Amino acid sequence: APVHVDNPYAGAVQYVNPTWAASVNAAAGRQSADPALAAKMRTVAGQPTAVWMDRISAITGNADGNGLKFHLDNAVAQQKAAGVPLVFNLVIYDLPGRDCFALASNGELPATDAGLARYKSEYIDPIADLLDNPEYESIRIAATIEPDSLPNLTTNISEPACQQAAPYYRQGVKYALDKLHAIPNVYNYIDIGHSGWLGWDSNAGPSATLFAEVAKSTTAGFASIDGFVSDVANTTPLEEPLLSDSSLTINNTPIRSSKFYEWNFDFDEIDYTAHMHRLLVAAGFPSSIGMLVDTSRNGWGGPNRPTSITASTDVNAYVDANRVDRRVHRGAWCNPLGAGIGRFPEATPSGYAASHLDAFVWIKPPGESDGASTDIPNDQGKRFDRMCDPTFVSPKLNNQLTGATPNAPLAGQWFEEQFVTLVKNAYPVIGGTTPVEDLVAPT
Repeated sequence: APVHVDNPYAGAVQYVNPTWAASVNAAAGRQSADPALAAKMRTVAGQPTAVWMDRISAITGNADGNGLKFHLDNAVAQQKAAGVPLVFNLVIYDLPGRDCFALASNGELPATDAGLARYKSEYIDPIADLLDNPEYESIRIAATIEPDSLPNLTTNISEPACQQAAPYYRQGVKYALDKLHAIPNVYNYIDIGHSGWLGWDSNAGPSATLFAEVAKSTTAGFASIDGFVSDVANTTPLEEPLLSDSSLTINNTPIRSSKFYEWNFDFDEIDYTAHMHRLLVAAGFPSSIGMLVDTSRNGWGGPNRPTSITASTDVNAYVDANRVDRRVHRGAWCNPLGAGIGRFPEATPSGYAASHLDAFVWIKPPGESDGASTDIPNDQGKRFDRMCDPTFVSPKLNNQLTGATPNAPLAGQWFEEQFVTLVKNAYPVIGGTTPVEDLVAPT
């Protein structure tokens, strides 16, 4: 009933998930021997993260969460206490043939008509039925729409699983957008990958065109999509502070031709969001579209972060000494070693006008694994993806090891060592929070 706004984050607070906060606080308690680190973890626990509907069972509740209604009810209470609008971040993530480029069957719904019928009736419909309840008119929902989906159709269509998934990604995203856009307090942010996947002109361009086709297939057209979100569950840095000029040439050799960048001009997500905003508008979207970056794990801080330019005559040595992204390769999506927490969630961050940023958000919740690092038997029926395997030399990474973090649990499970590293390596640094009872000398 309230009017639908251009940017639901402006002047708003964001939902804080008490279940994830409790997981963070438990991790902090396990750092009793390192009280300064525990204090930083306590600060992290106060930050807003998205709630993932990563399977049908998450709607009513499962071993990983208490159900969607629990969060919506919590969000209305948090909005009342804030006295300003509140955005509840929700991830829509269950397409038939999900994650078609993974060499594994990662999605619970197969890429078949039966899978699509279940996506519509047992996944989207119950979510929309809850979101449309008049009980929730007092909150805003920012729905991140299907990470790791549509751009596979323009970059990874050589994989048969992506060919099979293609009609279901198009029809499933259309259905999600149609059902969710009909709810006036829902704001749809289409996932746009990240610069290490789509920054090349040959990938960015066709992706923007495909997003416009999807928009035009919906009943409301371009109005169905409020904005776009990059870097979800990835680690590509917000900015490369030392490599700020991707056109720099050293002795007639472009630094973008380095092994790490593979001729891509987009070294970071600020540049990528500016690039995609341009292309999306040119493809038919209104200039009012806004962008989000998932800053949950893209900080690349800690002692390994370069602090000044190391001089070199060789483009690879120059890039490798000066990049803050310390991954083996920008395609390393599964628990890459050394990642740190990035900027805290924030409405309308300043200083990046061309990126048209509605907010920085934590879509992936820091501490949750991207996937298991070995083929562990499990009561989720989840399957093993070698991109999470520290032993795997991946063709997707120019024949290099994944650099994945070992001893990783299933996706969504708490990853103890990874969270320690994420907090230690945060950029900006994290300040500590100390409860009042711990300010007195213990007696």
